[PDB]
Amino acid sequence: SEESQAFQRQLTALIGYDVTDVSNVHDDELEFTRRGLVTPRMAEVASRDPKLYAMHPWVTSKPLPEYLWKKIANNCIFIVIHRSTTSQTIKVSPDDTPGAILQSFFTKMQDFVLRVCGRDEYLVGETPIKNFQWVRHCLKNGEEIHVVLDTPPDPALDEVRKECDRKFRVKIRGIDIPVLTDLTVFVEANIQHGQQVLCQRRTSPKPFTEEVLWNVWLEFSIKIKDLPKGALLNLQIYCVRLLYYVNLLLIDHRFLLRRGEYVLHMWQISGKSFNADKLTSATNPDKENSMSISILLDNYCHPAEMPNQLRKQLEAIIATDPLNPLTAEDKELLWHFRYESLKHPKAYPKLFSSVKWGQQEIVAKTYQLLARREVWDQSALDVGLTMQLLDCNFSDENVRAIAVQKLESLEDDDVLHYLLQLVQAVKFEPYHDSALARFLLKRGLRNKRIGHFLFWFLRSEIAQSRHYQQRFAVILEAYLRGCGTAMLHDFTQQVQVIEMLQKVTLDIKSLSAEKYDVSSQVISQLKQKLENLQNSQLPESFRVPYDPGLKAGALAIEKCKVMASKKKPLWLEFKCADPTANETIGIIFKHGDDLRQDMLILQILRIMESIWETESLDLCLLPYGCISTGDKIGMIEIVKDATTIAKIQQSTVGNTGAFKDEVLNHWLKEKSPTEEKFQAAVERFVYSCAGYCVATFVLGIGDRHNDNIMITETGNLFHIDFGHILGNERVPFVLTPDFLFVMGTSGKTSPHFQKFQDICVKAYLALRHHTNLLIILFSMMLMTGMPQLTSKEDIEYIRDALTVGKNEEDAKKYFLDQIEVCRDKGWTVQFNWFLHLVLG
Ligand SMILES: COc1ccc(Nc2cc(-c3cnc(N)nc3)nc(N3CCOCC3)n2)cc1OC
Repeated sequence: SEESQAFQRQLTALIGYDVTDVSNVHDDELEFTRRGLVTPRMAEVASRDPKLYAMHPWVTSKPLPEYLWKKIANNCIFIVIHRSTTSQTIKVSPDDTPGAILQSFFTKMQDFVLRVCGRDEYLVGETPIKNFQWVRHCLKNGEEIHVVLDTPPDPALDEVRKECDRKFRVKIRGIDIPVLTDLTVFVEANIQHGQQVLCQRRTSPKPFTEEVLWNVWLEFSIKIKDLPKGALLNLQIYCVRLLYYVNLLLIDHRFLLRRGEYVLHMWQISGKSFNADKLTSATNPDKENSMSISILLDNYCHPAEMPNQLRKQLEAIIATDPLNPLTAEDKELLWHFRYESLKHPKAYPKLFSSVKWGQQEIVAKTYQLLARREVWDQSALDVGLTMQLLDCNFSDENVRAIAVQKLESLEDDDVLHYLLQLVQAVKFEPYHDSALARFLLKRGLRNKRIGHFLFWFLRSEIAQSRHYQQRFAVILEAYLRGCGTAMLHDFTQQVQVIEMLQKVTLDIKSLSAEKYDVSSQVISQLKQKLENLQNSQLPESFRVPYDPGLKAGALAIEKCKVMASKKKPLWLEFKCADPTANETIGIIFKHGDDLRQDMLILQILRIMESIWETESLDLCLLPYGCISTGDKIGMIEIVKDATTIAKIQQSTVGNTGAFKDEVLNHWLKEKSPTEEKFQAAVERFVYSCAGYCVATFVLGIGDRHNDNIMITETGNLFHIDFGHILGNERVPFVLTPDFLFVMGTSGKTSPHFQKFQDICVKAYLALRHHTNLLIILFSMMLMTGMPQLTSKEDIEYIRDALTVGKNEEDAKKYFLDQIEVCRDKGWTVQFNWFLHLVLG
């Protein structure tokens, strides 16, 4: 269809990849998935309520924080309402439905609805107004709720376009590389299931040349019948170091044994190791420069009491952390007692790791074992436990499915919290179509906020990842067909803006080189280049990718500028597109840093906050919006009235930092109109400082330069630029005499310092109860998100930091000890960091 191809071509530009391209595939798996996702899509599009979907209400079922309910006081809430005239305030009960409030507003005066001024947000459906996330946000900021009486959006804008017992063996013919001194080479063939190697065979070393021919049958111990679904054939070339690797599913999406001739273009590695890239079933799209290996496959297949002491033995095995390796005896015990182990959900990840997947009999029993789901099905949802089963350790679709089952109950605000990690978890899936993928698809189509972030998280991987881009493109294309024409329009104009600006970002960086800072000609060029973009192409308005609630209008070209960083990032400001708002929308465009890392780190910060909320703790973290738009390129939210802690020192002392503890406090008063807001700043600081002290310490990002820490004029302090630190005289975290001086302590105790410690302890202990969740989120992040090869060692930093197994008291002191390490060297580390900046 003429108009059907233009619609597909439209999808291609939004996706950033062409899913109609079969050039890179040795089979139909991707295409089979594109069609497979057709059903679960149209099913969700038909399920969602048009009105609620159009207004995408953002709500939470979580209990109101214990500290905030105190703010409720009289049990009355002030809510302002304006249409063109009326400023009149109406007092409503916390449990009152927005609709019932209209009936109350119709009495003082329904086809009209309540919207939030300056943003696109709607209070709608039946939920208590206390359950609306945006409302809770105003309270925490000590802000009054301002709502505009408005007409509901037309749901018609959301309409979607009409739609053998023999042993296994493989013949290695040879390898070929287009181009390159007397070296040696051999191929390694592994049969892998969930990172576990079932059988291994290597060829005989042959002289390394542009072509090497073997034609040898590599025979394996494993029988064809014993091959578990999701099993990978891992082919690896060896120089004794690994050169290239490629993967082929021995059993396809159709449950068929893979058969016939295959020529696979492999991936090249980097020598100096857990990486999600090594798992990909995708062949290298570049056939020009990539090594290839030819193989042949021909196999014909059409298809009660537990002794007290041992109980104590596995219970301890169940109780150990996710990163605790299971010994041989560990697994045998778990398995023989599996029916007992099935009563403990927390033991599942370890139990299914005790399964021998290279045996059909065992796998079958494993299914008989899953046949009784009672304990698991009825158990309270545990994310850290659920996600544990979604990682690289499990290739079995049925095992992974039970995890996806639990996720079904997360609803909306929890999905957003874990959305990023879940999207990354797709890389662990053996097949393109999967329960997890279908889960993400459905949830994205059901909610616009979840769908918006789904879009960008997928585009991020599609752009900079040649390994998973094909699978993700297929998933994104699926979503784009069900999201409606309105969103398709929003994404379109968001993508245009992003492309125009990135071009400017890179063109600006190419000048001024690495150093020498900013030329007057570089300032001018940007000013001109922007007005040239504002002239024609740039959309009159666009939705802010990291905050879809925000609609950005025309640029402020006078407010824009190039930053002093050696990476010459852009500082951009847009006028608010919504007339019901003055304050501009700040955004930073940077190249040369990998913002996928920043992205992941920031998402964990938001997760730590949620944990602290249930514990009735508000640490005032400031997880600013960050979106990776491509390779070493992306956008960053600008927190208003915020400056670096380094600039505050230079504003007083001078070029190179020397002491001056008092400077910190001096700045806070200067930026405080009234001591009332100064004492409020000190309060905001002591909490925020505590938050980032505990959070950063756990993630191992605790030790940072003075220039990577910022503070708002209102006292809120927050870290930035998490990209390099994870790969690059340590200090547990940053705690400085200048920070202490604001608390009243000098290298000695103060009322605020005691407050500080009590906060840290309560915050640090509240995380340890979640220890497993943090461990798996952390390890996953390293595997999917860290280009630098993640090892068993790096992932184990968070085990020590969280003091696993240590007494809650023993841990309480352990953290109070880390604080003591800070005062021991006050400026020592920061002074070296300042010395490290020059060299070297
Ligand atoms: C007031 O002075 C400055 C204020 C900020 C910066 N630089 C950066 C640098 C970065 C940054 C963030 N992420 C990464 N990867 N690299 C850099 N982010 C910000 N902001 C984001 C949060 O809201 C505040 C702004 N600012 C530099 C300054 O002087 C050189």
